[PDB]
Amino acid sequence: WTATSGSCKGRCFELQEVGPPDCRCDNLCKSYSSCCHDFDELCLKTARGWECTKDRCGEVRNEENACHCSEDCLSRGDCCTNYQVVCKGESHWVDDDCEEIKVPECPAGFVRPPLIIFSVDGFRASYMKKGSKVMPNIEKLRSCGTHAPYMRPVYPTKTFPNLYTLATGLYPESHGIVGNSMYDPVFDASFHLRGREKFNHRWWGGQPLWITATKQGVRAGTFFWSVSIPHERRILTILQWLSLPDNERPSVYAFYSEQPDFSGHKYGPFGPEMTNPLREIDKTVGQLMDGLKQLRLHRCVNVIFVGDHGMEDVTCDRTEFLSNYLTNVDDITLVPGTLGRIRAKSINNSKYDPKTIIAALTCKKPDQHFKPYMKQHLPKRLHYANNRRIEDIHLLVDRRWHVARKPLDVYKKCFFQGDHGFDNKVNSMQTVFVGYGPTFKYRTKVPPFENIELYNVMCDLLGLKPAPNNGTHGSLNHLLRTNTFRPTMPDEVSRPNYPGIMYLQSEFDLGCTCDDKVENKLEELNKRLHTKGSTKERHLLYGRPAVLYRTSYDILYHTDFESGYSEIFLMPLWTSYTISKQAEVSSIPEHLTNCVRPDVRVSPGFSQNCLAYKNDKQMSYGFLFPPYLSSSPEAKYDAFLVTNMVPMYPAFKRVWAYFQRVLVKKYASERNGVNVISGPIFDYNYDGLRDTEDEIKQYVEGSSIPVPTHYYSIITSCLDFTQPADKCDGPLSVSSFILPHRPDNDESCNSSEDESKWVEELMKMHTARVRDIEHLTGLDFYRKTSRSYSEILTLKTYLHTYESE
Ligand SMILES: *[C@@H]1O[C@H](CO)[C@@H](O[C@@H]2O[C@H](CO)[C@@H](O[C@@H]3O[C@H](CO[C@H]4O[C@H](CO)[C@@H](O)[C@H](O[C@H]5O[C@H](CO)[C@@H](O)[C@H](O)[C@@H]5O[C@H]5O[C@H](CO)[C@@H](O)[C@H](O)[C@@H]5O)[C@@H]4O)[C@@H](O)[C@H](O[C@H]4O[C@H](CO)[C@@H](O)[C@H](O)[C@@H]4O[C@H]4O[C@H](CO)[C@@H](O)[C@H](O)[C@@H]4O)[C@@H]3O)[C@H](O)[C@H]2NC(C)=O)[C@H](O)[C@H]1NC(C)=O
Ligand SMILES: CCCOc1ncc(-c2ccc(C(=O)NC)cc2[N+](=O)[O-])cc1C
Ligand SMILES: [Ca+2]
Ligand SMILES: [Ca+2]
Ligand SMILES: [Cl-]
Ligand SMILES: [K+]
Ligand code: NA
Ligand SMILES: [Zn+2]
Repeated sequence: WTATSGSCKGRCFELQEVGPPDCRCDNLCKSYSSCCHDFDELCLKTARGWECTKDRCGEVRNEENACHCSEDCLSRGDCCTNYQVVCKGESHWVDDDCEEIKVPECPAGFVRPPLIIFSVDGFRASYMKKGSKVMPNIEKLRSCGTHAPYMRPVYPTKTFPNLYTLATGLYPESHGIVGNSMYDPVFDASFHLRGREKFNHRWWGGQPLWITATKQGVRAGTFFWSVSIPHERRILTILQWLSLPDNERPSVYAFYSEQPDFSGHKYGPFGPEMTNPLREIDKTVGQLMDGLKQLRLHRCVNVIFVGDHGMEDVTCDRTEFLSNYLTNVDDITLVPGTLGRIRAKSINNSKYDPKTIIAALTCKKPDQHFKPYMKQHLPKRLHYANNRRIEDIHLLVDRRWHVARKPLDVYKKCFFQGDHGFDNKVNSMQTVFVGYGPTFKYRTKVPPFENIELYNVMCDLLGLKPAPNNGTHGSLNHLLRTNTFRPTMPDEVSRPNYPGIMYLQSEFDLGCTCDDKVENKLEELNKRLHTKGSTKERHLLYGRPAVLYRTSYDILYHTDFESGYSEIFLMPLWTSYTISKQAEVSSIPEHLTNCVRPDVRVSPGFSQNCLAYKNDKQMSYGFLFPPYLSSSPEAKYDAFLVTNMVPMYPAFKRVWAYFQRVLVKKYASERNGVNVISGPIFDYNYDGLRDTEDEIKQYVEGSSIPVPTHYYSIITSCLDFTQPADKCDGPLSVSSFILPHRPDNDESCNSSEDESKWVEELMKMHTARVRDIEHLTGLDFYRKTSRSYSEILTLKTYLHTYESE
């Protein structure tokens, strides 16, 4: 019930929300059907339009007008945005030459530069170049302020997931808004774009910027606008709030625009009908900037121009139907569109089986335009699994396509020419970032970054302390003139042991053999110094990684490679080696094919054994440092040490062997040498965090050798590839992957072909940030470089996407 009989007289767009059943006048009252009777009349005036004309100049104040051209309007803070241009011979903001803003130039009373977030739905990254002729305001913001070629949204590339990520710094799996449409098994409730349930506070986790600000004593304008409030009214409202007395005036504001997304759904991302929407957005920007300039706030305010996702071409004829794959199509519910989410229609059906559903959706048609996944098998870079609201079965849909249940769902619902929601590495999904103001840099391009990073910066811009989030704080310092947050390296928790020769061959009963029984003063001093660390400067280029948890491990040195060996997991946590441009691939000689050697530095009780692998019919084994790249026939023996061994499914061995034998050498040639750090990952509870011992769901049969869920590699070289990896003087260049450790290659539909036809494709899909690898291993890389910590932070958050230009 709402008792809509109160009034909005002097309450228009009140900042505090009044409690039911009293009537409301907040910018969200229309969406709850709870505005006072006189809201439209008093608060949504439209009389005479949005612009001053020559004849309105110096007029008599008529309170009915939407905005004013009277003499007293500047004091009232309620002029039309063009008042000074029309009536005082001033010029539009866009027509002024841009001058650097070395310091905030604010009116007296301002405790800090305010922040305006200008959000534009569906603003594809390419619109910046492709629409530059029709967006002079936006283009001035971009070229005078700080900008990125594009900003990467989060998956799923939808509105609410992305706007709430901006607001919180969190992955959707952590903030809860994991789609535009959701079911929560625990609440037994559903979340839709239409309706009431989307307003209930239990869906929304984390701590959004407006709450972060309020708790720390910074006042916030209300971020949301009811859909029927015209854009011009939103701008005038923000401008009005900026005129308030120092004690009531907010420090952070938000504007949202439904365009260009609304039009892009109808016309496609580049429909000729798209030029007008891009013009209107620019005009709106102009109005804001002209309004700020009237109030002397245009060299005081920080403006963030930001999109939620891009837009792709999608039509009805490009829809795949699950009814062409499944018989039991009515025992299932599907969340449809640019992503698939399948669950049972009824929990009382005990015959429904996810296993056979996946199988039935796997590589069934030669051109298939979606791929089924158990959520835990989705690429780790998507961070899309650890939430009860994400269904166990997910369909990653090809760019340009749709997935629906039955064909009736499509025609009983062609309407659209555009859509979005695909994998967030897809070019057409990229969106924009521009920052303009005294705290941002002047005329500066920065590299592409991810939207999870903005929350921290917005907090820096406001003098706030961020709530714990998934940004990496300091990784976007290069955006800022000042107010930079100065981060320290996390402290190492566990210090390594450095074991020497402590055990005799005969103490090992591992069930391993090696043909290593063939027999000098010059060359024996040489191997000693290698096992103490004479080549360590060569293979450990950026320091040893720090172990940020409590554990027991050993550093092991060798001619060709260095490792941190875990006595708890019985394998290395990491192995580090450098392959230079000139290095040569060799084979595994016949006599050493099944050779596994005891490591005399590590006790039998902390080693694996061959018998476990013999007795396990499913599991085989592999090596972290590849024997193929041994520097000499003698060094090659080191690669067969039981401490270099890790568990591998024969299906995964095909992947790993091709990566080690072919791809490593390929990258060394292309990149002028590479440093490689490789290791196992354990994430049985799919939270993106390193599992402790008691979380491991699978061991090698009849042993305590734990099975990794993934294998990573970090490949580093010099950004200036004229300098070889091992002698680099400048910035570094990195790419990484987190390969799922799977007993079959069902994910790659071409896996019965030669490895050169599918392997590198799989690796690309599983590309990763070093930071992803850090969360999953509890290690901290790049501890000793000649580079600044902020710059390293940026490097760690880099993602190599393999998307073209
Ligand atoms: C990205 O960044 C985020 C933010 O930093 C990272 O997530 C954090 O990770 C922490 C570790 O996983 C986690 O800490 C836990 O806190 C638990 C209490 O949680 C409440 O309080 C927080 C803080 O205010 C709040 O944010 C939470 O809100 C969640 O839950 C509701 C729904 O229930 C949602 O509204 C909201 O969206 C959010 O959901 C998300 O997070 C939770 C994780 O808590 C997930 O379950 C959801 O799927 C969703 O993703 C909560 O209101 C606390 O209970 C935990 O403590 C247990 O474990 C410790 C280990 O130290 C142990 O000592 C304790 O015994 C305890 O175990 C007991 O309970 C167990 C389970 O019932 C049981 O098995 C045991 O036997 C014990 O009885 C834990 O310390 C922190 O909450 C989240 N924060 C957020 C916002 O998600 C994230 O890791 C980052 N991602 C990456 C990849 O780096
Ligand atoms: C810094 C990000 C601010 O966070 C947000 N900003 C705007 C919205 C929002 C979403 C949809 C619509 C709409 O009209 N859809 C038809 C309107 C608004 N709105 O006006 O607020 C949501 C959020 C979380
Ligand atoms: Ca959107
Ligand atoms: Ca985990
Ligand atoms: Cl969705
Ligand atoms: K085996
Ligand atoms: Na296959
Ligand atoms: Zn949309």
